[PDB]
Amino acid sequence: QGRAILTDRYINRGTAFTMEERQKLHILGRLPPVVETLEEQVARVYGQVKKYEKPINRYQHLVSVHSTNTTLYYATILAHLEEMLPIIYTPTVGEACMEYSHLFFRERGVYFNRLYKGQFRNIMRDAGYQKVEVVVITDGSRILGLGDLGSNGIGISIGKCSLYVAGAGIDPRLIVPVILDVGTNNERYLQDKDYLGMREKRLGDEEFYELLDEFMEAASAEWPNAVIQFEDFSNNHCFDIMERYQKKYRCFNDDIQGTGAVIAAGFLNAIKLSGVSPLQQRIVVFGAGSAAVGVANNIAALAARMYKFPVQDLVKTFYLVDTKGLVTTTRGDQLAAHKKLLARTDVSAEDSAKLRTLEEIVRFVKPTTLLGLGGVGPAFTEEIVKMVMQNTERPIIFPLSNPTSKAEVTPENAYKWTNGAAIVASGSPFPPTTIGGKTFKPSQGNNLYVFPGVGLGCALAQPTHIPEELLLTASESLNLLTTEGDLREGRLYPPLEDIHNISANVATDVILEAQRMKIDNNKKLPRTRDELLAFVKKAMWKPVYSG
Amino acid sequence: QGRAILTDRYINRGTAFTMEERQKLHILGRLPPVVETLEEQVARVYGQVKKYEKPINRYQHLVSVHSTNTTLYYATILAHLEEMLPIIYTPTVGEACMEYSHLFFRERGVYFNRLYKGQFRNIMRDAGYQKVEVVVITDGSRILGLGDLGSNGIGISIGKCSLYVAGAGIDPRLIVPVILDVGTNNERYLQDKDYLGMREKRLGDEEFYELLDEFMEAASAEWPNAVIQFEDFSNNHCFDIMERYQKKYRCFNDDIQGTGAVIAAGFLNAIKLSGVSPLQQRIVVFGAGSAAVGVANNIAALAARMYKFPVQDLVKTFYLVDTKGLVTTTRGDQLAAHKKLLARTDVSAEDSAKLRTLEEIVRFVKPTTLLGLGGVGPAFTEEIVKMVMQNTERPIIFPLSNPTSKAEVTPENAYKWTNGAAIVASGSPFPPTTIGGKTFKPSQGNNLYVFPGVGLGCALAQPTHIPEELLLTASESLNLLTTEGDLREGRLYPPLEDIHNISANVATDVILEAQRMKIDNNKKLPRTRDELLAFVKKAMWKPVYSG
Repeated sequence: QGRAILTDRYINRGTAFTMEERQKLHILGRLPPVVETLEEQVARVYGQVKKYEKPINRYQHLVSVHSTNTTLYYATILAHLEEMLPIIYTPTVGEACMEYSHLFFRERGVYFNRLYKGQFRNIMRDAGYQKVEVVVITDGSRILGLGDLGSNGIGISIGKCSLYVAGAGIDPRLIVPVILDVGTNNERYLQDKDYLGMREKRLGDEEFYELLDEFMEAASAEWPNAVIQFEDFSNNHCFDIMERYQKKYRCFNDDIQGTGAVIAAGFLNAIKLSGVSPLQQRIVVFGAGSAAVGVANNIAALAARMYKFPVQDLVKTFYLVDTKGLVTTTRGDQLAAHKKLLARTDVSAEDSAKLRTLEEIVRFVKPTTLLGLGGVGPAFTEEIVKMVMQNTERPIIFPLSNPTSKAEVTPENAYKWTNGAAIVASGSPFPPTTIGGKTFKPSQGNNLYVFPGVGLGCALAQPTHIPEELLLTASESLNLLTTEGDLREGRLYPPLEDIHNISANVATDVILEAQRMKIDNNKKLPRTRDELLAFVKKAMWKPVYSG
Repeated sequence: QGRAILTDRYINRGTAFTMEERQKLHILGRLPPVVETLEEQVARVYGQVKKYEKPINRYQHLVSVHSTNTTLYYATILAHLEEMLPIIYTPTVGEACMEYSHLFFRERGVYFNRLYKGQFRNIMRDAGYQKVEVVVITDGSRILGLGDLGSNGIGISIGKCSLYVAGAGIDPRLIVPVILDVGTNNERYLQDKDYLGMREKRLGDEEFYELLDEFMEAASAEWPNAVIQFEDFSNNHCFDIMERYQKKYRCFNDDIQGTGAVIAAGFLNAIKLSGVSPLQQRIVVFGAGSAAVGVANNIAALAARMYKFPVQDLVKTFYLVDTKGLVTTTRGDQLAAHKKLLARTDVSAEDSAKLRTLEEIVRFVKPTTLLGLGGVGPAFTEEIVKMVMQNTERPIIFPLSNPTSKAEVTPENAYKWTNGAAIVASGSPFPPTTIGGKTFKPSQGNNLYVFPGVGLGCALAQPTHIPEELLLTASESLNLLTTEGDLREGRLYPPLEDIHNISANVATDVILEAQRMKIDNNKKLPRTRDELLAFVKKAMWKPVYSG
């Protein structure tokens, strides 16, 4: 009763309490007199957001709404998802962590460090969270290796947890954001009187894994129903973490496994639009890090699953370019393990020595696709795009490096140079480009398409672990959600605004695959697709006033 | 226990919980690992405030601290009071109300309007506030008649309540901010889809008083121990409200009665520094509204109390200037009632017709003091200040009109033109001025010097009403707090940073005057000054971690 209702963010409705409710609940006279519907409150909040000039102030306003009316916050995000995503997550959330970390103090963060060694389970038990479904953990080290946030990485976990709630209807009470503070190499923070985390350089690998092992074991006992999602871990650990834990715990890494699932789905739809079928594609992979090779391998895996081409033939469609040039077995260097499987076997040593610059590699390979995974700026030049037009009527051009500055080509330039023929997926949202009165707009491969549905599917099915089959099934599900209508209009993904339906379908297909593998621990679920889909949709938390 | 402690703004200490406390209270791992003292948290918050460029963003940050750690909020305000005052109150609070009213939604506002006629007492009863001490009420009409805020005036009540807590240690649980929404003449708001108040023009006087009468009667029954303070009411009502209620209820208006008390105290100290004793002063009162004449009458009342000069002789020191010129009985117009008592009787009709412009009025009157209450801009020109220097070695120059744009003269110009001789009180804070290596700084007559102590005194003594004697006693108390040391350094007031000691002394003297008049209802209090002062100081809420 009374102001206790208005100060409980889960049950407060604010001005959406009717006059009769206000009288019954002893809050008449604790609100201004106008009664609003939820939709009206959402419109009002959206204008309160747009009154702020800078993304950080927009973010700060949204935090205040999240603190006072959880339903209204999520309702606003769902009504304006494409516009809100860059504010509530990348890139604004990282700026909030780096310079405005006070914005996170009031949220339900859980903080581990070596001072609490042997107490991790007690800390989790004392949080008293029943039936936790999703745990996002970071060490603030950063996947893209820039701006080590240390303890302030808790804001990344908080923002990513919010995207599970918005995207897949994980109940906001059943998600936990975690920082594993193992120190920071951020020299500003190590000297900052106001930095509140462990004031020391990052722990060595042995001590790192002693603490992360205790975390995983503790979470498996106290939050046994949860999916553990690793977020924004640096490359020295993120791949090794997955090798250490993938079989033993219910866990995944969205940066590695989510990105590859999303990109693979859009890329296969791009091939469909091109008419140049997967075994006729000649794909330049610009960028040869572990992540880039992971994406190429996820594309090959998905095409093998959808079409039953032999995976060895799909691997021969890829031309991998590293900092030295085309990756070949005859180039004369010792290749990193991850580069060997995509290395050309069909290019002579004499040709390899002349295959160093991207322009000459493109002239020689005669690719039909450019995949930009390079992280080095605008490498897909006008001259390079005009060459791809010699090899296909519909060039597939994916500038996926973030931010927009590091991206290989603007979608605007790709469409202009190909006179509208380019099929484009981007890492960031871009405005439409109009050419000759015909409108083009890139398909953004947002990670939101996959991780929420994997979380909702793993929360419902309770699988023993998350093998590669479940991520491949999610990739396929996303691909197949793109309608004949969506494809006729050049879209590579289902629309982001339809994320609840997307997540419910991805989750359904993930659950069916866990059921086929007999790794599902929840025996209440339907085992046929139509009935399961309906069941999954009913399970989702929705940001509407319920009681 | 647990996060329930961290999410209770009255008991949360945040990072000031020791490691042992965190273990005992089940919040280990719900905070980053650094333990801070209160003083360290205050320093950190002050830097988080100064990271923001604009006052509104500074305000927004302070609101978030108020929402999460009440003790830390008030501790920060008390450590940086002079710098924070313009952010947490005038002029920032009015901009927050006018354009950022969402910042107030979560606070403990109480909202009345004609839809709730006959239910006011039930609304107050349902708020369940025990032993309420201070109620600030506004209708959002504005004393200075600009930017009618309507319902959004609740933020003015909220900010003013905060100043009672900071300035006099009114416990933050025992103060209530109230909006009496009687409509708005703000045409933007009447058309604004997002304005949440009564969407109609302001009620006529009869209906206005029917609702405000119900408010006063209801508050007298349900909040019987409270002082009711009227804030930011327009001139068509603010004086009439005091005539209607002053004898029947425990109420005052800070804009009228607080301002006059504060100005009178500083002005009497200015006379002391001048050596030109009160009966030798010749004072130009530039501005002849009801408020300006109220201030002159408060000066005369205070000098009569402190010195036992006959009040009629003190009235003859004032030369009142309205828009027509010098106010005289021989000028030929029918004077407003409030102008008649200060009208010159000693100036001929022929002289009156030549006493229109301030420069010629100053040449004729040969004043020793200029009181700027005009609200019309920089009327105290260089030529006018040089004339005052012909009549006194120490010109008293009080540019009190707000904002700094409407002010009669900059303190910098006053000190430069008088070569450091001017004795200056201001309506706003100004930086020091250095002349010939000697530093001068105006004394700001902030209303904070008086209303908190009147609230704390009236909360403790529980007087039947607040007669003019209590405000005069508060004015005198403030005057007498200015130390021989403060006066030797040119200060007209005790330092604002010492507001708790100031309020405790003002409250003590107010209580003694209520005891002398036998209007005090609290018989527990001491009746001698030393013992009462000690008792009052112990009663004050202080922003330190207590338990």
